[PDB]
Amino acid sequence: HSHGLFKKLGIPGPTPLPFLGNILSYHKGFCMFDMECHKKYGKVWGFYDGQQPVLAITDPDMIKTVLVKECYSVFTNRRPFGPVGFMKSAISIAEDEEWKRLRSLLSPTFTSGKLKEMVPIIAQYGDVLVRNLRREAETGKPVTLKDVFGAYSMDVITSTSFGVNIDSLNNKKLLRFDFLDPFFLSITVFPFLIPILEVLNICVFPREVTNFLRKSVKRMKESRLEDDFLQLMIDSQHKALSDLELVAQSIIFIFAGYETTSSVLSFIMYELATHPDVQQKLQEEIDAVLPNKAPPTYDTVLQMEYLDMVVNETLRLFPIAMRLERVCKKDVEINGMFIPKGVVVMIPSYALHRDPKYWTEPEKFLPERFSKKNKDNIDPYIYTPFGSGPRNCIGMRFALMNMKLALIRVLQNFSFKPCKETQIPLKLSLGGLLQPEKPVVLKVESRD
Amino acid sequence: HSHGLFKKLGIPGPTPLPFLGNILSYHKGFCMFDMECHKKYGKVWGFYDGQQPVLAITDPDMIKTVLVKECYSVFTNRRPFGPVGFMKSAISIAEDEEWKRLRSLLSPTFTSGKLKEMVPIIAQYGDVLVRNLRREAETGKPVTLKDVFGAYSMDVITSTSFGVNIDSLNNKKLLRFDFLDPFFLSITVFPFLIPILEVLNICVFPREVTNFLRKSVKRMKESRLEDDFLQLMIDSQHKALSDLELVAQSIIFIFAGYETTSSVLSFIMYELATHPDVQQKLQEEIDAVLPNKAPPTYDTVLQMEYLDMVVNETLRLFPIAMRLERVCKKDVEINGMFIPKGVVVMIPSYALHRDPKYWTEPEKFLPERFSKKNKDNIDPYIYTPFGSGPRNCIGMRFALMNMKLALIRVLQNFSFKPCKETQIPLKLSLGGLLQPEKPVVLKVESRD
Ligand code: HEM
Ligand code: HEM
Ligand SMILES: CC(C)(C)OC(=O)N[C@H](CS[C@H](Cc1ccccc1)C(=O)NCCCc1ccncc1)Cc1ccccc1
Ligand SMILES: CC(C)(C)OC(=O)N[C@H](CS[C@H](Cc1ccccc1)C(=O)NCCCc1ccncc1)Cc1ccccc1
Repeated sequence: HSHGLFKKLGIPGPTPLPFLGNILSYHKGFCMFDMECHKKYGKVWGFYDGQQPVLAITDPDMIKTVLVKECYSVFTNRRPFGPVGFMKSAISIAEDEEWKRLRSLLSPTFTSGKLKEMVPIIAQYGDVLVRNLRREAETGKPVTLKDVFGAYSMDVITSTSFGVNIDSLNNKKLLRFDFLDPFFLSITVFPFLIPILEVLNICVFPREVTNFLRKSVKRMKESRLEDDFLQLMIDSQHKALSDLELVAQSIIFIFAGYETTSSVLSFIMYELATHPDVQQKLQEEIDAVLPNKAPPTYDTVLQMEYLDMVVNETLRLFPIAMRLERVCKKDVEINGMFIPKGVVVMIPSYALHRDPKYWTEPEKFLPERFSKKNKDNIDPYIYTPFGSGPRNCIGMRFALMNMKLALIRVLQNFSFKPCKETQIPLKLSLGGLLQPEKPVVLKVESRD
Repeated sequence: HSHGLFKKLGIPGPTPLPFLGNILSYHKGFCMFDMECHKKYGKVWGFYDGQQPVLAITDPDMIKTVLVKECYSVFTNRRPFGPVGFMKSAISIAEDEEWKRLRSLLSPTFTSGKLKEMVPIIAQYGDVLVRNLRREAETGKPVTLKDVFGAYSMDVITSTSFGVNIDSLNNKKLLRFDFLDPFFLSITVFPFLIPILEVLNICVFPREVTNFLRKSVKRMKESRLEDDFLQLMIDSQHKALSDLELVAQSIIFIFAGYETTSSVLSFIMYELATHPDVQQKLQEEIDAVLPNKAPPTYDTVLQMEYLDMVVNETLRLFPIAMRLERVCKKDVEINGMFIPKGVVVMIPSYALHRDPKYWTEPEKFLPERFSKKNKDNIDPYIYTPFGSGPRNCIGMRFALMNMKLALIRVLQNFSFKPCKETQIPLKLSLGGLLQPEKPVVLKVESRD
């Protein structure tokens, strides 16, 4: 059917198989397939997720046109995701004017003024992260980073999104997901089954958690009325937000701020343990700005420059999105290249972050790439850990502030050393998520 | 799922059943269901074709806003039809800028200057219609109107669309369709199966005819290059038309000009036979304008006023579209009524044409409603046999000219009387097409 589009347009790419397209090349993950296609075919190439044509671009001027210049007009929505059910009103799922309305309603929620008000409350669970670390560290027992950071990320969420205060590591009925099973694999081969499962109410998000958070929010709403992100959205309610839409955005913010904050913190501490010099220099900067283990503030976090260099370099090596995608809604020609309607434009963030033509020794962990001297030579359309344009990461400021507050309190009291069971070097999962194959385990030693 | 929309909006309508919606009310046809809903619920009502909300409107100002004022912005496309395959490029199927491009490319094709050039060639098969009628009339054998008019309509088509000259009644491999089977009935209950059959290449139009017309056109193109509608589209080729798009429009024009011209001519001659006074007055006007059986011309057809009154009154009683539909693509509020996105706005043409509040004795056949005195009192948004707005019938001029040329030549030589087997009164098919239940049979007598 559509497997002759890139052939007609003169765009190179791997020859697709019937029905499957090029999905069999995903046997080593999205990352390895994007790196091989960038090496084999060059600046632009095309492939097929089954019958769906996917056009990959790597030109920074062409990336700017898709993500920024022609966002509202052509490249407004990501690829259609389903079955989603009521979560269609989710901001990361909504399309066209529905998204542009939800984006404006949730934009003042993620301002620096609202983020600074969260810091003193967020700084409470940094202490919870230390005392729980103190137990597992005081004993000579290696610590799984995904469990200790996953508990902290959930603690920040339940407090910053609903005011719920829980020590999740020691104490809550939020049930998890899975994101790499024969499921989506099949949905890619059979996208015609999406409207099938929608009328069956078969939601990729299991009803019982949505029902829980729906009734949990309505209990909080009518308890505060009359007598966090929830209150910022209650005060917000472009006709005002709906109750079913409000819980849907929470459900996004529950997953976004949880799994992504836990993974990056695990990737950062893996690099700090395998690079003791970077860990020591970061501890010296934290001690210089915050002497006597001073509690970090919103202003002191933005003052640490080497801390920002460590976070940015880690996101370069591990961009958890991997790819940035937009759906071409109208026949357009950008930067001298015609793009038909319906083609999914893709930006290989992982491949561009490790491109030797833009980075010297791209596989190495060198925070000095993001120094105040060298940060000017970084193209913001090649280094996109938070995307770019009107539909970039809306929680970029919150995520960078949440991770740095955790790193400061953790490095103020502990040093992290590799173990025997520590996977060195870290091998990324061959699946569809940017996560370690084996969980990162490290030895935690107290600075006292 | 969606069965609580009209309840939330305060819009009356029949209570829908799960999955089915209100499709079980179609057991007596679209026409009877639209008349009952207009009587029970009033000016506006809503129902569900399965899970699809359909909002019906009858206000002429509100109909003008949907069909004309907000056509390009909101109400641009009809309800999604499939599986269609390559016929997606069909003008009556295309959507948004693809349709607006095809509409502009095919608009000069249907001008009065191009229609007048077709008349002397079209007038050839009016004589074929008489001599073939002369055989079946010279013998005392009643004649089925759908067979004699269906042959004439196909004769005009193959000549005006490809230059092919055939006496189809006596002499062509165009295979037919069916439009009311458990098929669409099921597609309405299960619209999620449309993308299923699309990837299977299961086309509602069977491949072998499309393959025939595709290769037949390419034989005609390269025979005229270098040494009708086809040539008007060849000369036309908004980037120029495609070869696969060109045959697709022909396929539309094959069905549109065939079944619709045969049905209306059968409805007109049924009324003329059951109303001998109208038939005599029409014969007197034709003889006055064209004495001695003068061949009709483009200018003489527009000169006959009582002929236009007969055609317009018949289209009032039998509007073959029955309904006019538009898909609401954006949340809008027109004439003080909010319409959500995705709702199919429907205009019950059959119910409005037989509304006693707009027509005196609506069931009766009275051509005097369209006299030059009374035609001014007719609201063009209540009487819509050809629709209204930018997406109205593009072949309205050709259809009115083709039917009148047939009626003139037929009434110049023959008089039509009812038989014993003639269904009086004519009962419309309880299906989804505006067609007679039993075929119209009449006695044909020569005026000589
Ligand atoms: C290290 C942490 C994070 C990284 C690297 C990250 C990165 C990204 C990226 C690359 C995108 C897509 C941008 C695009 O398509 O142009 C995105 C979207 C998004 N992110 Fe984040 N993110 C992080 C954490 C968070 C957090 C804490 C939130 C909290 C609300 C969040 C909320 C969102 C939302 C709602 C979207 C979709 C925005 C839209 O569709 O308009 N993310 N993120
Ligand atoms: C008695 C004869 C005919 C009647 C009563 C009739 C009526 C109609 C109506 C009511 C519509 C829909 C208008 C709307 O949705 O607003 C339509 C559409 C259309 N008709 Fe006709 N029609 C007739 C014959 C023809 C003929 C001879 C052609 C030859 C090409 C034709 C071509 C079309 C096309 C292409 C469309 C779709 C236009 C678009 O989607 O932009 N029709 N017709
Ligand atoms: C991975 C794959 C390619 C298969 O599909 C997607 O990517 N999933 C999303 C759409 S489902 C999900 C909803 C949800 C809610 C509650 C629990 C579970 C799931 C969501 O909304 N976000 C999940 C990504 C995590 C993230 C969020 C923000 N920031 C950074 C990372 C679309 C998307 C596309 C590009 C970037 C981010 C999200
Ligand atoms: C009836 C139903 C509600 C189920 O679906 C539609 O209505 N079918 C069309 C879309 S399929 C068809 C394509 C085709 C081509 C070759 C052979 C067979 C079929 C088409 O293009 N036309 C067919 C109507 C005849 C007509 C054409 C012009 N003028 C007047 C009448 C959409 C449509 C909607 C409103 C009015 C007209 C057409």
